Amino acid sequence: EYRIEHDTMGEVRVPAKALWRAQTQRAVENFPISGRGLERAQMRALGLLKGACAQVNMDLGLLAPEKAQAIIAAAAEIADGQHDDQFPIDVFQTGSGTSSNMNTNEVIASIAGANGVAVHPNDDVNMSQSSNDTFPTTTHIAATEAAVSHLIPALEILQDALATKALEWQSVVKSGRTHLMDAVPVTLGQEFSGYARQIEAGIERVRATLPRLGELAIGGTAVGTGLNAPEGFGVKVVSVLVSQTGLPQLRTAANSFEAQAARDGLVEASGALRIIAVSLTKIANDIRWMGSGPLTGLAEIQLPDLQPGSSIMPGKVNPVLPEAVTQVAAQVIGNDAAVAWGGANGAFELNVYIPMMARNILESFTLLTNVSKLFAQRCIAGLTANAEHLRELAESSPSIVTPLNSAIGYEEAAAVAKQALKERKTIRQTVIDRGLIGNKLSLEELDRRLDVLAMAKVE
Amino acid sequence: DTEYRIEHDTMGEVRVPAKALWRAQTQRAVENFPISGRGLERAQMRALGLLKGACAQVNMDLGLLAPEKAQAIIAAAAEIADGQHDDQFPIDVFQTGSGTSSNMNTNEVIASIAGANGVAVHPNDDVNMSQSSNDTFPTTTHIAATEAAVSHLIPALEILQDALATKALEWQSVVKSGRTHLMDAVPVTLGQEFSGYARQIEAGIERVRATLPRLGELAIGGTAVGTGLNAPEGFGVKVVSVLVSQTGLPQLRTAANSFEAQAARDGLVEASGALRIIAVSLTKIANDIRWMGSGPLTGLAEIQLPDLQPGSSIMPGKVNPVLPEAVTQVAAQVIGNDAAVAWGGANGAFELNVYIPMMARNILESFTLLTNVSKLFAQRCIAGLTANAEHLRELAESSPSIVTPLNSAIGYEEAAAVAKQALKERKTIRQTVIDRGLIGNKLSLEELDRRLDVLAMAKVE
Amino acid sequence: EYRIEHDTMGEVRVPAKALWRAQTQRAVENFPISGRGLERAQMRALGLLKGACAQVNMDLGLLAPEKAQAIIAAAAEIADGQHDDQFPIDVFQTGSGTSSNMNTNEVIASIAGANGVAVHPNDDVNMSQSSNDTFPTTTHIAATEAAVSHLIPALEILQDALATKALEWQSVVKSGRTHLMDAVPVTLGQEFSGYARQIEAGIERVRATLPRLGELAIGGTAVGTGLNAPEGFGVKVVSVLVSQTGLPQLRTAANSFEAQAARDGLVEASGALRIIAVSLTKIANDIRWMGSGPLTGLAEIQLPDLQPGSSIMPGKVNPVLPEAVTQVAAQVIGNDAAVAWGGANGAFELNVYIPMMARNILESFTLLTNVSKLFAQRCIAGLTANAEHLRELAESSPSIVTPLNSAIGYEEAAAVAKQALKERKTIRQTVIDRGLIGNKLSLEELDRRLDVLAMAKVEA
Amino acid sequence: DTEYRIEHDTMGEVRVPAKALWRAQTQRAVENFPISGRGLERAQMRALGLLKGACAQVNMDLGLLAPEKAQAIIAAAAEIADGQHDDQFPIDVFQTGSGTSSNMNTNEVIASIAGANGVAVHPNDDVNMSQSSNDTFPTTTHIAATEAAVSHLIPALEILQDALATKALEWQSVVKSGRTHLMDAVPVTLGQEFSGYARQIEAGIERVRATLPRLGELAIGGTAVGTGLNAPEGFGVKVVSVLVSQTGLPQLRTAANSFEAQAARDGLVEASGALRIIAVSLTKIANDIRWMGSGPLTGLAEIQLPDLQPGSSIMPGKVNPVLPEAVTQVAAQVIGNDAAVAWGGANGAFELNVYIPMMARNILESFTLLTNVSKLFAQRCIAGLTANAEHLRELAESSPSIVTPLNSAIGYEEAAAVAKQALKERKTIRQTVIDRGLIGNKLSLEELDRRLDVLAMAKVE
Repeated sequence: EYRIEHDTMGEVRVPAKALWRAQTQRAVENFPISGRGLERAQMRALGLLKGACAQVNMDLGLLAPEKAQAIIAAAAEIADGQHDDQFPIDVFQTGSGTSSNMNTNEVIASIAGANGVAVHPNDDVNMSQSSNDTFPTTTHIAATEAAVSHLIPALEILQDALATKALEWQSVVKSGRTHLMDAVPVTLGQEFSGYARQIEAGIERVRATLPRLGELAIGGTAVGTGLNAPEGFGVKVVSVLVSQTGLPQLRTAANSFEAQAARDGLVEASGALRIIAVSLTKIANDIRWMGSGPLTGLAEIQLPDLQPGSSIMPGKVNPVLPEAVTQVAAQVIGNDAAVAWGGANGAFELNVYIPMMARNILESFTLLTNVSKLFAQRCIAGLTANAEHLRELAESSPSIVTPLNSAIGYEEAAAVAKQALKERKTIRQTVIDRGLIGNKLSLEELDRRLDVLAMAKVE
Repeated sequence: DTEYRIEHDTMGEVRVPAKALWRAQTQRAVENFPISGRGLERAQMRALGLLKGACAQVNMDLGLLAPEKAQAIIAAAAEIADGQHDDQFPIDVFQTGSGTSSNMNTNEVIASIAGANGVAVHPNDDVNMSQSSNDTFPTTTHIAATEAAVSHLIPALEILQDALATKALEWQSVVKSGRTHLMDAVPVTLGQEFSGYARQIEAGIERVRATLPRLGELAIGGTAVGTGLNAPEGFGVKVVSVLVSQTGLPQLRTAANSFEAQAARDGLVEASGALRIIAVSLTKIANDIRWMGSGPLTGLAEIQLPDLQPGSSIMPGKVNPVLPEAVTQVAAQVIGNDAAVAWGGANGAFELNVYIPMMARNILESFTLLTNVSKLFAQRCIAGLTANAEHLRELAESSPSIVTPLNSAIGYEEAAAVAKQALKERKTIRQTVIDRGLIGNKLSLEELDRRLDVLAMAKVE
Repeated sequence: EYRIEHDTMGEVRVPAKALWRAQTQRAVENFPISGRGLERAQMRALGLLKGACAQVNMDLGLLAPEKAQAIIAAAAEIADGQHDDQFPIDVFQTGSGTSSNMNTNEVIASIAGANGVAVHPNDDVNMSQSSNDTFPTTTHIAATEAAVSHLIPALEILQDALATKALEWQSVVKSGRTHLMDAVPVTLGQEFSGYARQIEAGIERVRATLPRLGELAIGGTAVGTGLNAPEGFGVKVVSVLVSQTGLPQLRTAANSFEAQAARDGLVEASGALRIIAVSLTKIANDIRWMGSGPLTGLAEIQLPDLQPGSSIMPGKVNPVLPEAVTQVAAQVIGNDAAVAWGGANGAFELNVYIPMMARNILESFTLLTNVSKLFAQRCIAGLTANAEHLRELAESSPSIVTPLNSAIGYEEAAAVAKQALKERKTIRQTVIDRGLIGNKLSLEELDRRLDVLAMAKVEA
Repeated sequence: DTEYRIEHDTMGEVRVPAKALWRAQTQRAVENFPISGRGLERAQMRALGLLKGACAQVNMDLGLLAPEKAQAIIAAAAEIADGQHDDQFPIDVFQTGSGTSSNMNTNEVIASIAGANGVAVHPNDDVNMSQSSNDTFPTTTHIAATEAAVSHLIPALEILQDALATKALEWQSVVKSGRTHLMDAVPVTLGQEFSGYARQIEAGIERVRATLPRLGELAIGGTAVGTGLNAPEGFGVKVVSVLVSQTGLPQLRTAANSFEAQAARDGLVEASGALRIIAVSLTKIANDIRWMGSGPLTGLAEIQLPDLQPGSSIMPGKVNPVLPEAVTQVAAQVIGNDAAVAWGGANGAFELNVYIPMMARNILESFTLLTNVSKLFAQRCIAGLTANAEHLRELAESSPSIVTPLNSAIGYEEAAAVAKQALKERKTIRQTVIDRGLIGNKLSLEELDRRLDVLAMAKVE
């Protein structure tokens, strides 16, 4: 069954039980493109913002209290997730988010009406607002919340897991590799201190975006001038948003025209996630190479078994968490290109790529948050080192000749390494065989310098 | 709900939701990869069902799989292919990069369906007989992508090409000013411009078709590493024959090289690259159309787009080019998806590229978005455009560059002085040519008028 | 003619007058790929770093003063650009920069030898060093210098030019446009204040990368452990570098393994340039659209003529500086993808994409620096506004009905706007014709609300 | 030198360096675009010279340009095409996006050369007769790109394909352990892996060839906006005939649609996309090769790469895989260049895409990098690889996954227990099968040894 609703273009048949109205239904028919709509966090921010705007409009005497309280109560239901099935509009809608803004206005109107209070979706629920400031405001609320409350705490869990291994393995000597070739000794702990620093720097990179990611366009209305909103509307709404979210990073935009003509802060936020994707690729690739084998690979560490590896090769177990991490990183890199493409292509007073940009930046936050915690807890925490094998690798590298450079010179040290490899002799015995024990190098000094744990220079 | 049953695999016991048709390995993957909250698409589960039925058919034909087991597997696989069990595939896209988990998801659900019908089949020994995830999962990916290209995207692009070509003919004499660098140029017709858009989409179809010889290559039969170990001789060729008969897609074929087909996913990178060009073309077409529709009074106002919904929650009565916005946002998504596909494609190792589920998600999404938005763009926007022909002819006549056909008579430098003086003095080109004393042995008044006619200047063919 | 030099792989024929030696010549033959090598700024940083390392090795008593002074003098010649033609190696060399490191070591050895001092390219000129810490150090020196001393000052020039127009045009009313459609009034000044903020925020974005862009790997030697360098070598060398460059943004890396296993700071710096490319695309596109015409476009502003526009259409002039800007932005976006691709693909103790990453990040700094200044000085500064045309456009938008929403309601205001367009009437006359003057809207209030300059709500 | 002479264009007089062969408009562009400090490449100036000569030839054939003038332009254009005047093209890549400046650069230098030979020709009226920048500059870009693809890149890829295919044959029986997910898998041969690499390069050639029908499309004849205004009937067809005769490239053709050919550069996006796939393939090949050469003692040590230079300024005697490093860095550059090309390609407006010089720079660079590094990779790395065959056969025999052929005899789950017990007790698969009491009616000792032979397991025949 259907019922008739109307907008300024005419009457529209709407499913009888739906809480949306005419403009949402038009958008259902105009944009059946991906079949996916707003995320939970986006509908939360829309509900939060519509409640805050009604509160301020009531505070200022522009909106009657009976109407404002009914809107506040309905918006709270939306923010809480009680009506997510009432937001059927595709991501790939009009690029201002007008349709999803009106979706929220219409659903609020229907909830309020069922409670005996008539509010107009435009005149009341959208009072003092445009899609052009509210929709990017909800996007930046959701992204700031994702960065502060979800991603950074997940990166902290991962940094801690890596740093714990850096400490546990501080004296687990192994052969360094550069260009994939035998190098001088390092410890596993040293390598994991590098990974931990990459994640720590990732947190610094996300934090550096927050002063502009947290900028909200609310109050600029149609074009940035604030037309049809009272003086200070944006400042007053942001104050309510900070109180409701506990996110002091939210703020009014430095320039109200920049905040609507562009979404540069979303490009910036995505760029930090892109670096984290780059860092995680290196960490996860190293960890699965360390776990490669057990007999045809490096066999440096053992990853926790998480599931049977193979439908055909029995007993084989694969590095599935590194695979999830590196695939997530690839997705973040692609999403980042989509965000930047949208960001560059604003025109005059409005960038109309907001729903697409919002989808991609919020997804990148979600993927990185979730996979970083899983990587920490289901992979890093349970790694074990094959320390005996690692020392054997360290002692087998021909590059352990390197600390002899100051005693015999680079060219002779190179001759030592090549002869040792050719004759399948040790560095120590080749140094002796080449007659190098003498005024420039004693046996005692040779053995001191070839000690691989000392050569790793553990701090 | 807290109701569970205990299933097991070679790794141990797992609690599984009591009503779920999946079993231990799927449940492990549910707990290992809660990353995006989104799993396989309908088309991926369709291809998994189709492939598992085809493998059972061939194993049975060869006498390797008992007919009673084969019947139960074929019937269960058909239910999956038909979409009766999509809620039984809970595994994230961001799973192990071979698709082992979704392969085992299919094997386990088939075993549960067959068991409910009174036939015991083993998910590994029977449902996965002669198979690996490493050949079956990219096979289902290339089936789904080939089907998307041939049966969905190309028909949608044909609809859009036809709508653009129809306007190219309808508007073949609707003269307007060309614009180059956004500046007044010489006359064109709207129809000429739309013939260009139509060619871009026609070329886009050519680009998709050019990918099909390699997009349609399937790894099936190569099993674990490409050698076909534990598969019967010619198993993959026989399975592809079933797949071709079942899908009606002659583009499906065994891979030229069985190692290339598992060590790499270069065919998906190739297919994505064609979609990327289409995104590039659509961006130009959609941008031109919304600029031509800009206004009503402060823009170019060359054409009118069909109204599709109220434009604005605050500015009353305003209507916006929402379909060009959907197109250009889809194009941005395809560009990003394409970068993700190429990133995964480059990073295979030895016998297997383990980025398949991510690559699959992105290529299939790009196919879906372009298919759906191209049809909407054609039918809800292009088909109903109207032209503001009087305004367009005035624009054509107003460009100072209509002096251009006089180059051979008065020379480039004098023609430039004509154009600059006409604009400064707010005079027509014709009157400025007269005022500068250029009418004479080199240029008659009748010749001037012939050369300045803007419709003739568009050289409509 | 040729002479023989040797390395640990054997003897190599080297052009007789070349200052490089065996390992540089091998690299000439191994990597003829792009035909382009290190940039001036990269050879400057190599010379600076080799001089600083010799200074510290001498300070610590590890390198004899006669050798150290000869290396310092030779390295200064290289830093000053006296020997750029002695660096023939392709960008697309071994990904540690080993070849360019040895190029610098060999050229220094030859210069010192011609001055009568023998120094060994490995034992002396490379003392306490690896390619794996020195080459990324020189890259981060060059990139930090580019950010601080070249790009930020150029962006400040552009921000100032945009802000000056924001003030000059503070009250030049026009029609806003959203979705390319007629919107409510703005001023040209307000739009240019938005552009100025984008560039100001771009400077903030570059500044934010400096704490990690300025991290130097020097001292970590082969793998990050500092093997074969004295205690505190990196700290001592960075101190010399800071004193020599005046760039206290340069600093020792927080973690010596991160600083060699990855080049994440270059990815970060490129990402800031990518945002600036995104911002400049919007600014330049708006400016060329506002200049479009003269008679078939928006014709809001006049760009300074810079050159004849057209070889065929006579007297036509085109927005060439916006075109240069938007093409530079495209290049930065592509370079940025190359940098990130290299950044992700390190292995164990070393990322071996450094020469390629260095090329792309330094190019993006150069292009953005140079085009930002040209954009400011050859385009923005000389823009003129077509103020009467702009005022007419402001008055022509049907959306000037918007301030009546609180008096007549959204739905009636929409009917007013649609009827005004259909009948080719003003909003004011349509309001009157629809009988809306009354207890909800007086004629005086209608005229107060339809004032388009007041509707733009110019501040300050 | 500070001496100047006066030249002029339609904007006024310009001081030009006294000895420069360029004139007023080139000098303006020198001052307008000091951005990268790099200008056109050799191949771009060659194509400009070729095209200007062809246009003068056709204008002479049609009686539109006097033979003495046409001959002098043809001679000057040939001097430019052959490289005698490359220092007379000082304009930046990042110029006006139609290439107007480089077009006028060519027109002005030709006029000066002709004048020094005693023949007066006007840069616009004569040297640019029947032409626009908007058709000639993309025409020269597509000539250069088509030539790069056909005459340089494809032959270089054939050298690499041949090198890989030769190793596939040489190593067809060199058994080793497969690796999937980086973990021990079932046997393959090095030859099989290299047959996969060879197919990747063969497919890369197919991908480049597939772009040629549209890469070879030339805009010449469309002049300002695609209408052909101010060019004689059939001018483009006649010029293309000259270009095909002179270059020997039958792929050069008139564009299917003259508006698409100037409003967009979609064929450059398409050509770049094929190079992007080649970069993806080469990354996989080069990564595998440097991993196989990793060591000598702490890595996989499967093969030995030719020594090309000392590896390390500090670690003595170390040698590094420098050619795989060059390949993978070139691939990164191609990926980035490809993103730049697509960005420019999407952003045309109305009758002209004004990103041509930037797009030209990036596509032509990608062709050059891939051509040169593919040949070096083949000749300085692939051809000289040697295999460590004894070590490889030991790796093949060491993989616990060689239990796989026993699946049909003992079942997947019991085979898992065999592989697991073998690893725990450091015993062979064969011994573990005996120790678990599996020899009997289902599996004999002779059948076990047949199934465990690793070279037979690689299924080379």
